[PDB]
Amino acid sequence: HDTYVCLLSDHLLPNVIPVIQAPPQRVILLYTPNNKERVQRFRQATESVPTEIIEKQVHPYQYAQTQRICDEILEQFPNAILNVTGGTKIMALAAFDRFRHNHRPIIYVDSDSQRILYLHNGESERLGDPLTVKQYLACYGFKADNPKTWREVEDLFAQNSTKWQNQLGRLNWIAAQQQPIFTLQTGELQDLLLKANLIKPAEGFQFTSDQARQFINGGWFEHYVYSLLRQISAQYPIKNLTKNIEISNDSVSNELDVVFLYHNKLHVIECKTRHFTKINPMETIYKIDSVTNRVAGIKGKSMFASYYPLTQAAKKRCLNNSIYVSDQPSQLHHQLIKWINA
Amino acid sequence: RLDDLFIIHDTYVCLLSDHLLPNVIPVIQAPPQRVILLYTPNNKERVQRFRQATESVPTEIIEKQVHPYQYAQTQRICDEILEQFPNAILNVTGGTKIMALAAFDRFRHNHRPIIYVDSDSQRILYLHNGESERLGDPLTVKQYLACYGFKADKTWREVEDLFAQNSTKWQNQLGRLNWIAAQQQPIFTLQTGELQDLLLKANLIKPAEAKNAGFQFTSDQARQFINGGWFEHYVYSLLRQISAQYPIKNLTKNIEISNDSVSNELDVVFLYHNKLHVIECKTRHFTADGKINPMETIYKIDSVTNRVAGIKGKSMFASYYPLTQAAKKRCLNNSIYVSDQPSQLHHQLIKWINA
RNA sequence: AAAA
Repeated sequence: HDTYVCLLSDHLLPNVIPVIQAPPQRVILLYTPNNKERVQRFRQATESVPTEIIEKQVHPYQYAQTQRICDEILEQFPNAILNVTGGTKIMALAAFDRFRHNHRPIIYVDSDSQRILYLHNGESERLGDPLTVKQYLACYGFKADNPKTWREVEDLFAQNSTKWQNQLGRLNWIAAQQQPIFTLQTGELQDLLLKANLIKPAEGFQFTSDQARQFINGGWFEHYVYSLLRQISAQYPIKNLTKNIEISNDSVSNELDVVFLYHNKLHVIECKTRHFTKINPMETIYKIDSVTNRVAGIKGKSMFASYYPLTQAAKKRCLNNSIYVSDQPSQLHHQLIKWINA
Repeated sequence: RLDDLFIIHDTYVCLLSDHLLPNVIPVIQAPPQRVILLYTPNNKERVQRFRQATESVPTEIIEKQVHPYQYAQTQRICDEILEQFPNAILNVTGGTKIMALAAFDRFRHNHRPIIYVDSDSQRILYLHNGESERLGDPLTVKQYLACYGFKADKTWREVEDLFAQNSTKWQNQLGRLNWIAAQQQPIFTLQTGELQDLLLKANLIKPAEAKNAGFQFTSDQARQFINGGWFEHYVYSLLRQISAQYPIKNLTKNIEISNDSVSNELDVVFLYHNKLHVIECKTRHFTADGKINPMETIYKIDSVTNRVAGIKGKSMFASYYPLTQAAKKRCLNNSIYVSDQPSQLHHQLIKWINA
């Protein structure tokens, strides 16, 4: 754990995981032209860990120049260890060659099997779960900004989602548009919202508060999904479970409905339905695909959870985009367990 | 010279992975006698994409299974390949680093040629001798899409040029007519002026009431043209001009791209330096207040172009209407080139295509 | 093709 040599590239996670697990004295970061901002991401991700960071520039596609930099590093730090997981194959082949020639340890992080491979001796080790959500987001340039009676309604809405589909969808729309006075047919649902004090009659009905409006504006379903994951957390080791995280990189901001870490992979659920004529899921699928790839990277996992049934086309695009889909709140607990395992 | 290497070296060994392009480009350029495809478990569909991409160039194809994360086992398979085909050449661009390190090691030990495809500089690097060669441009749009499992399914030119040149001064009038055309509102008002005279003279609008208190489109094709179609033609016509000096390939408008499960419509696509270029230039999504809302379009561009064109694919968002700072910042964040100033588009297209 |  003396000197750790990392090759920086699009995905910093496999360089950061070993440094958080077992802090070395020194990290040598091999960065490439126009990517010095990756050095700053690496510092931000490892801020919690006292460690000296040395930066060295190499060309992504120059075998000989990478061989020369590794030779220089091994002269100055003979007890160096190489993380060969990052970089181009040119960078990685060059560095492997010089570290092998000097009989040095060489590690590769396999996130599929959650193992560190020791390429020098063929051995391996299970990874821990060292990452927080803060550290994971930092690797992608992102930082975070941010009643008893109503939980009962949330469970009844979830259990009755098929038969109250249209009424709840319509109330979501009304709440989204901030339409101050609205009609609702007499029935179990109107009685329930009146008894729960979510709606009151107009001097027609109105929401009893902005909080009540937010709750009917798909807020109930966001809390339902979060509350299933708190239950599931009791039996599966989900980490850093958070609702309504607001993340920025200084150029864009994204809101994420529910996020957690499991086996060092960020899991993102989209379960706000207030984007979307009705509800328009196609615009939501494109957003999930775009944002989750930028925020959670290639090993990140995305789910689209809905109280309203999705069309065949929407389900086919989700399958095509590797987005797990639940449009049956009755089945969500079982589906969350299936998704998390996988 | 790659044609030369494939006369002396009969057998091309490549490692299959998410991006088949760097294995396919050398095979289309210079067809070898035999290809050995190293595929991994649950990814036999990559063998089928490779066959489909190289259908125009039938060779002998041998398939061999390897584990993505087993160094010693990949070393043994490469040893076996080199025993049976001693004149093998390795394309080390594909695969995991474990696959690639294992194969490199055995091919280096046997003093074999080893190539790596650099799409940034458009070069084949010969890792055995430090030499390199410019790639050609034999790749078609059909072959490119096959690597990602996809298949491809009047008087008014004067008006088009005047709209492009006057986009700043007619911004609001043209935006408003785009909205009307999008909503299919059949009868509309227009202030008297240069623009009304132009549309009347071009026969794009005709009067609908006396005293020109109302107008209508002269046809559905006239409506389509006012529904941002004029700007789509402007963009395509800049690419025809540029084609006269730059080797843009397979320039297409309004392409339908499908796999088994999804279809995507794309405004303008071409190949340049073996990279797929996608332009979004359709104006058809408005709010209730008639403003364009670009954010939903940016997410679609980001999602579709990454699936259809892969990580080296290039996307641009072109508009005649000014975009908000936030929309421009999301485009920058998502590596989408953005133009909201038709006066600058030619220069921006040249910058974009040359990175 | 810069954790495949």
